[PDB]
Amino acid sequence: KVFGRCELAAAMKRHGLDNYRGYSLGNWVCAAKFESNFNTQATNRNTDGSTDYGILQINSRWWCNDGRTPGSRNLCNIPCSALLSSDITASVNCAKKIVSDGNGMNAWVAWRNRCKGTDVQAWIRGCRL
Ligand SMILES: [Cl-]
Ligand code: NA
Repeated sequence: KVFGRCELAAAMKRHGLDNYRGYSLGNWVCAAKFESNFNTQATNRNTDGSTDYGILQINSRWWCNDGRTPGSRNLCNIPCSALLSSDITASVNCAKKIVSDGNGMNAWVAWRNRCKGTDVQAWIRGCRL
């Protein structure tokens, strides 16, 4: 599924991401835009052989099992394919674990480089929430 901007904002709000660990909704929408272009089916392979999955590009090295990343962890206890669903629940629940592990949203490279320190409220402007 390719989400619209306000559609995704509303979905993330319903799932409890607004101000989660102090990160306003606009941060999450900005991260999803630059990680996946709002596409739940996005995948990208990394140099170390791991793969990133879904709307928030969650990495198989640590967070999910895809059966082809040797010696990796599965800290969200899910198959990586669950992260590609049109239902974003699994992605949101795993993201809550990631953002709580000490490094906040710096775990997402696109957030650090393209969202952090910008007017992220612009990403939810005009939306009926
Ligand atoms: Cl933080
Ligand atoms: Na893994």
